[PDB]
Amino acid sequence: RPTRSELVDRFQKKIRAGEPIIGGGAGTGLSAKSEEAGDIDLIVIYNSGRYRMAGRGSLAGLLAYGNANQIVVDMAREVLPVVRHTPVLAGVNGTDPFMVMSTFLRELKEIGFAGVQNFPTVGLIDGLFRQNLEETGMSYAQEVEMIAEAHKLDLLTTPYVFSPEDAVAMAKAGADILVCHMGLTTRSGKSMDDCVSLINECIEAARTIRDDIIILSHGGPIANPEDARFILDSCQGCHGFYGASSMERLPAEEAIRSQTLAFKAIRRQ
Amino acid sequence: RPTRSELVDRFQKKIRAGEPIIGGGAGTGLSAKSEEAGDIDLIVIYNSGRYRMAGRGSLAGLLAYGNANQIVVDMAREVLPVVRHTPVLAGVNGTDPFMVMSTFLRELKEIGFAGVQNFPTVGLIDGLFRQNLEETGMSYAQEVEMIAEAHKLDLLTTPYVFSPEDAVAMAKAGADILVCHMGLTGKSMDDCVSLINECIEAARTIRDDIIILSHGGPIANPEDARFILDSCQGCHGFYGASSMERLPAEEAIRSQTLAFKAIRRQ
Amino acid sequence: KRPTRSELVDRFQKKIRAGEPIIGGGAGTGLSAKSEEAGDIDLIVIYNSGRYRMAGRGSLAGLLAYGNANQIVVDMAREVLPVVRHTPVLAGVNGTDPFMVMSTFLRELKEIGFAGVQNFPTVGLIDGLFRQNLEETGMSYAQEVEMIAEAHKLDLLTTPYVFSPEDAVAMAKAGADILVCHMGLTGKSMDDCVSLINECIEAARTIRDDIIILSHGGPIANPEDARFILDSCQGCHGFYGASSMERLPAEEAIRSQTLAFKAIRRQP
Amino acid sequence: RPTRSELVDRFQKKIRAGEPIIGGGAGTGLSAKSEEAGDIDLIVIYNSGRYRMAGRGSLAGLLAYGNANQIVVDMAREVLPVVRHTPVLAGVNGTDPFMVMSTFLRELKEIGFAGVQNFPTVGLIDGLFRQNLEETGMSYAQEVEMIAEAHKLDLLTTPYVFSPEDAVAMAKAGADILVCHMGLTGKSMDDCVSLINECIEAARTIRDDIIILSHGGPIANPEDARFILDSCQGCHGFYGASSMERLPAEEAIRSQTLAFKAIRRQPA
Amino acid sequence: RPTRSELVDRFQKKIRAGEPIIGGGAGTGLSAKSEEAGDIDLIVIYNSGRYRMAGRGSLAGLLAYGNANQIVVDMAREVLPVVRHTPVLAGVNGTDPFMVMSTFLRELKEIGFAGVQNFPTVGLIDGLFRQNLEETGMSYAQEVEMIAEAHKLDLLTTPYVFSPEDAVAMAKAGADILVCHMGLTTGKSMDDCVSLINECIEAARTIRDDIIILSHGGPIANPEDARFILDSCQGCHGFYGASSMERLPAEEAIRSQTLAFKAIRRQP
Amino acid sequence: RPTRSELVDRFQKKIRAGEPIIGGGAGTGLSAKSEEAGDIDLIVIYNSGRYRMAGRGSLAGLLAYGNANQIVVDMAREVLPVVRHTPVLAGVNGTDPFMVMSTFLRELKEIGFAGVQNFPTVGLIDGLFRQNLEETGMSYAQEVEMIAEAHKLDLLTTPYVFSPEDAVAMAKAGADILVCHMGLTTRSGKSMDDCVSLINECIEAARTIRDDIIILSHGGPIANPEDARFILDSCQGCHGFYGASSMERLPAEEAIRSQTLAFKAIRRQP
Ligand SMILES: [Cl-]
Ligand SMILES: [Cl-]
Ligand SMILES: [Cl-]
Ligand SMILES: [Cl-]
Ligand SMILES: [Cl-]
Ligand SMILES: [Cl-]
Repeated sequence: RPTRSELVDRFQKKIRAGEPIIGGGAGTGLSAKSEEAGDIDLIVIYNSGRYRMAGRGSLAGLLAYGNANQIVVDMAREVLPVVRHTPVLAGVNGTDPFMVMSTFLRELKEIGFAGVQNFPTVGLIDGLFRQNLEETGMSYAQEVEMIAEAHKLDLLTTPYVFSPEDAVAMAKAGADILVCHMGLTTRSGKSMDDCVSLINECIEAARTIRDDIIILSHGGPIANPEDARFILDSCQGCHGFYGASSMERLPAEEAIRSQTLAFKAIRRQ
Repeated sequence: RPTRSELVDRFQKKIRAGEPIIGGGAGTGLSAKSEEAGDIDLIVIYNSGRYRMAGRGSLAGLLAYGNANQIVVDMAREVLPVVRHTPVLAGVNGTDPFMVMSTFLRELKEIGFAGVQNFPTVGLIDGLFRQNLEETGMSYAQEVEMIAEAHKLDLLTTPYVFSPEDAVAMAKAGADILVCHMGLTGKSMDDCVSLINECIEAARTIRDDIIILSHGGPIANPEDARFILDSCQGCHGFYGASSMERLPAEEAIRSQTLAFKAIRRQ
Repeated sequence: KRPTRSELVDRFQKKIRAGEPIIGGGAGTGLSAKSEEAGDIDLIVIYNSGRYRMAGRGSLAGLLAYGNANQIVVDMAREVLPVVRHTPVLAGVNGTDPFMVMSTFLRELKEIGFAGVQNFPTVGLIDGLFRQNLEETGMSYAQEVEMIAEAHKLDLLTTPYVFSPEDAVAMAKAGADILVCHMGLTGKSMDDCVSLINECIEAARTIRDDIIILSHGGPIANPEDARFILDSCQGCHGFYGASSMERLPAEEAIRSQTLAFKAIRRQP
Repeated sequence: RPTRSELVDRFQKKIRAGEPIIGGGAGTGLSAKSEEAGDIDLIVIYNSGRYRMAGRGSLAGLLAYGNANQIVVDMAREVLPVVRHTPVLAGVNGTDPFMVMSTFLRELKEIGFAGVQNFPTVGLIDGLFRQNLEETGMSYAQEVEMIAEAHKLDLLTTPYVFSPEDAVAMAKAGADILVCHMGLTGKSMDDCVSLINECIEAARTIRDDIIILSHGGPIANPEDARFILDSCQGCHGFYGASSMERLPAEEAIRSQTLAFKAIRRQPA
Repeated sequence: RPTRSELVDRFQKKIRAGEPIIGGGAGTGLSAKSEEAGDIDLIVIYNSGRYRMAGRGSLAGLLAYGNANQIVVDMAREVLPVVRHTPVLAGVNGTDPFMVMSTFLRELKEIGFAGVQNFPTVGLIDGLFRQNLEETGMSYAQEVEMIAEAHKLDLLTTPYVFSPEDAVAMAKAGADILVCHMGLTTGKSMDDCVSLINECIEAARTIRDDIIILSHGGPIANPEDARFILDSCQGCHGFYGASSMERLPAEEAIRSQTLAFKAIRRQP
Repeated sequence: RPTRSELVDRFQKKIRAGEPIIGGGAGTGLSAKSEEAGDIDLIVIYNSGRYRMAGRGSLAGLLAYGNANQIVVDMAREVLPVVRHTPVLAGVNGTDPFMVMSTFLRELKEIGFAGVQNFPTVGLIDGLFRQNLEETGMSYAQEVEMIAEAHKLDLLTTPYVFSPEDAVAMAKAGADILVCHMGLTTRSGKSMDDCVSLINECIEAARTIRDDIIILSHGGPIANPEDARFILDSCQGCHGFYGASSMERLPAEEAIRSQTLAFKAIRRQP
């Protein structure tokens, strides 16, 4: 059972060899197993993965359709056993008012997760609704604290950050990896130029605290291996990419559909 | 909500147009959704689908790892809402000692299922163990009785049959579609042609209008299914679960993962 | 015989004609509901945010991934329905729930003994790009409108929150009996509220002239404020309170009583 | 998090200042939070609290309507996170034949409860029915044993006692506080004074420094508690539950509802 | 599937033939199955049966160790499928404050129960505690109302009665069978039972001449005791047994079998 | 609370004194309590116990009517608190794809079980169905691994074996007791002669790994004490008997039926 330090050494080794760190979301055990088979560097499981693999939108994991934290424990039964040599992280809902994080994080460690991520995250929420949440005890600060406690438990931490300010707070928390989240994936949101600017801004910020933080990109217009490649070319300090919808949903969806059509096409002589 | 008779017309019209009826298993909402996008004729959900998509073996669905009938109800929540114009059937564990068929089949229909299939089925089990089950109250006969009650409740019924005897028993229960299960993936392709034909001849002694699908054994792919259509004139299609959702999903996620892992800075 | 939807509407219209305001209440516990009925409230609505406010958490906890809202409302029915003897109790339904079959769940709620439904939790409370993304990916207010339309076909009393003239039209066309004009988290100025409520009233009226209109939210915090809205918004017939009805009164009373017991002293 | 001894010292310091110890029952997180907002000295949660805040009777917590010990674990997530500087105790059903008492108490400590009380308690049950319970393994002695075990785990213990004999057993068990229980909030005030004084005298035969609170029967309000303080020299406070949260919340929600129903718009 | 009317006919026919009606409590599927094998006339299932078959005391079913009404529903799947031609009744907790009686009785009928009995019953509770329960909405009168509503749904009803007053109340409710409950088995003297049962028969006859009357409880522990009562109480038509029917036989048989296996020795 | 070593020493002391070890299945708390009342040597609880006590067939515990591993945890509450001085073992479904053995076995130990047994077991399954299960991640060898791990946690292990090969595997895993399982209890199954041969072969196979391993008989036509005694007579290294259907189901069934008849037989006097 590798330590956090060993995992961070594993990654920084690949980074020095010019190899990207790719993390993936798994919503089913088959997803997890297939991602391991493609030599994925780390796998994360959250409620959104389930909902995604149910054919629903990713943002379904942020709303009142189920308890995120209880769903992730339930999903562990499906996923952990079929993954044999790849670290699996738990998406933790850090603002859960009915969870004691310290206890829950220990529980996740004993279940077998290598680490955690803050997901669902209020960082995806904007507007006056976001402001009210921050004002009434459902703030990103609480996610930051959750990451800090996880770090103190020697769990790997790969938190989503949406700004330099977030990048700092999570650096100071002891985050091993920062996933710069650009927004929901797939001309609605951020330009590719905006992503470049923000990601570089977060890199410079992160580094004010610590020069050896690993920084990966996720979301908005970064939708496919070529988009991920453009970020690696554009942002020097960025060394990889986290994908969930890109990794498991769209591929499966295409393949199942193509296969169905193929059977449907056969005719008798 | 289309009636059973409407669904049977739809299928019999496609058969007369020379089109195969293809049925599919969905272990996830995404599976069902993508099978509908591929214009599948019907979708069936059951525990084994869920376990396949968890990356376990199909037969995990037959063992003491969960209650099949409770799982299919839970899966209804994930699948039924994302399927818009395709009938969805419930795999029902007919030997369940703690179920009341009547009340349960009535529940599945209220929930929105278009029909039922006998799965998990003791018909996959063989040997002394199968004989012990048959003798101690867990018989395929009970799965036949379940399909009969389903029929009396005007549910579409697409049961698995394993022999001419099964095919007859199920034909009499009022089965709309007989899926000839060639069993454990083994039978040679030729053995399958001969047994499927025997079941068709058996079915046809009860009534001439029953729809017959193939599944299982070496029938792994579209050209295998085609081969059975060519060899068994009374056979009108194919049902696939593992072939439809598992191997395609598996291979696509792996390849996608590798494409992400293979990117390099310029 | 429990009253029919028509009979409740008749009951409310009769009070409106007498110049009595219609007061709707949120109940998060059975004691809340019972106490509201004791104060002659006209209707009671129960949902997760009620439970959570009575657990001392923020209202908006009911909108996030801390539980399944639609399961919780069903769980709450045994706490409330039995202690409410002659007042309609409605269920907040989460209309965008992807794992709900709408028609069967509404039918369930009717069989359980609910008189009606409201759309809560609601995406109407959500703004910005996040709302736009939700709207674009299957979690639209339009789904809540459809939920209400189906509830209406089942002859459930419907009392949806609306946040705009657009919402008011959509819900009015769905067959809403009562529109609750929600001004945001209990923000908008009082003048802003007068304007928007009047706009919602106008919007509802382009569809049907007999819809019952209640205010809620934003700065409308107390009887005086509700009355101001009544004076200012002639087509408004009342008020829906949740936080103002159960949380604040309970909080202040329990604090006071604790202090009262602590202040006791032996004679000496 | 303060230790058992740190809490007892705190109480004795108050007592030396001539200030009574007020204990409160809480059935919801809002109740707990409001009790802490009034600087209550300790909070105790259990099923009867939940049930009273659901509008039902206190004695509902004693019968086959739920599993007490599971309920109190469930209530922990509602109450513990919103209480910041007040000890919270768990009512434990000490005769529960499916609980392993030592494991359960351990779990409660780990969860973050400061201590325990024997509730539900068979001490409220009398007559032949009680005799049968005592003879068939549902005895008050098992509740005494549970408090003994709780005390060995350094949990604060605040048991109900119904007689001087109960007072000695719990004193001998290591109880920190004895709550003299006079019945459902029956006995006259004078009867209560004699019984409490009998319990104080019996407890004192074991330890001089045990804290004694009154609860129940005709002790309904602060004036009543005061009377007991005046009448019972060795008594140093009061535990309230029904009087602390149900009656206050009830009356407050009713009045607020009436205030809203009383509003009248200006003439048209 | 037999109607209530048909079962009562079936029973009266046996009575006219001089056969006693024997009812049994079943706490497991095997119990029910074995009781049918022995030509039991009816089977009633409830929490205490489960709990006795778990090795606990009968009175565990009355206290806060679980929800009785939820348990009877969970037991249905264990029992109903293995009973092929005997009526199975549900013990309903009639004072359950979280139960909606009309919908719950309807649920039970759908599931396939032939009838109901009031169990757990507050009739086993005495003293001031029972007076308190009676005064705060957990009264035998509610159990009477539950049986009345069950009779309206054409469920067979076999209530426990503890007095001539109970016998009249339940007779007027439409009870098909009154079970005269003498208290906890293995209390009342045998003579006290004869008198009370004769009083209940007399009281029931004031309402109707064709009610079926069974004995249960107290010293009525075995076939001989049951026969004594038949001989001593003319209007008594049989016996209901729960602890005597399943628990004691199973206990003794299992212990004997264990010793029989242990007794074996290798032979040279 | 006794250590595994103390339990083994206790059993071995009986054996040395010429007395058989008797193990029993309990599906209810009353059963467990009644078996302890007869000074049974050990008790094992699992879904098939519960299901037999619900009037269903033993093999119902193998099929998709429930999660065996969840059920045995649920049963603990019913049984552990009423057994005061007898080891109680948990049946563990070793091929459960959604269980992590290590953490589950720690839980069971912590919950208060003295040990474990492989039940439900694929050993009861034959034919091509069995072969398929073995080939697709549901093999008896996973049951062996579970026992190996339980042993490493110092849990008492009392697995079922169905062959000499099974006996060797379990012996190497550190099994304290092997239960030679002859098939479903009670013309259909193995003859007594077949049972004698198979048990004697397992005994010798096991003893080549560990001379002092404890061996009990179960199943097939070994239905009553005389049958169990016959096996003692015929299988010299067999030290006792594990009964489940025979220990609780049959005795209770018959006693409840006889009691019911006894009440139905009463009549008023002439
Ligand atoms: Cl409000
Ligand atoms: Cl609200
Ligand atoms: Cl009080
Ligand atoms: Cl009895
Ligand atoms: Cl069997
Ligand atoms: Cl046996």
